[PDB]
Amino acid sequence: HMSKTLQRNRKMAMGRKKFNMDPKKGIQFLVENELLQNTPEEIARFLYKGEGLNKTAIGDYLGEREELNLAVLHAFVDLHEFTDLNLVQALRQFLWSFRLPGEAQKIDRMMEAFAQRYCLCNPGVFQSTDTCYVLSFAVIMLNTSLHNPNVRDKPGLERFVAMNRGINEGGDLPEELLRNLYDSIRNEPFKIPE
Ligand SMILES: Cc1cc(O)cc(C)c1NS(=O)(=O)c1ccccc1
Repeated sequence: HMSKTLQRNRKMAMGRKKFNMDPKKGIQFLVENELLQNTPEEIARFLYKGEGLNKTAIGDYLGEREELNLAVLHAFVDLHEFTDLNLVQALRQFLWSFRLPGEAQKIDRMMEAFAQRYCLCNPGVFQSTDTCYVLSFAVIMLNTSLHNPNVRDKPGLERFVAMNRGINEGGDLPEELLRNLYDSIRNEPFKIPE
């Protein structure tokens, strides 16, 4: 239906613009105009694809405490494919995905969901999802330490290895795994989406 399709393609683009201004209103427009199905899985797919979507607005929507938004956050994490990625590669991708909001409880929630998904995708690498979470923040801290020129006590490989001793349910992670994470960060800082 040529006319109906052209009108809907234009409304889709209007809904994207409205989302960037106010994510609740944007989603409402798309839903009420039958351009997006009001399900956690469809809204998450929309946000994951992110065509013409402001990443700060994506993150604001994903970090809300409401029922639907929590379910969207879960579904959005489910769309990330972390299989055979090292923790740093997985992180880069997730963090580029949307702009993490500044609130601590939002961060916690989002990184827990990340950690769960990384472990699911890579069974047996970490003994627990707590190991994964802790090492994720180890990696984030390393990114600041190494790459913020104001930090002058920069951890070398040996010290970073030592900082993580006993993390894996009492065991130490393979030295080669920690070195590879270290090298990845040292080589390429995380990119923030602004
Ligand atoms: C704040 C932020 C948000 C992003 O979407 C991506 C990045 C790399 C950052 N900065 S970040 O240093 O990796 C980071 C700091 C604190 C918590 C989580 C991540």
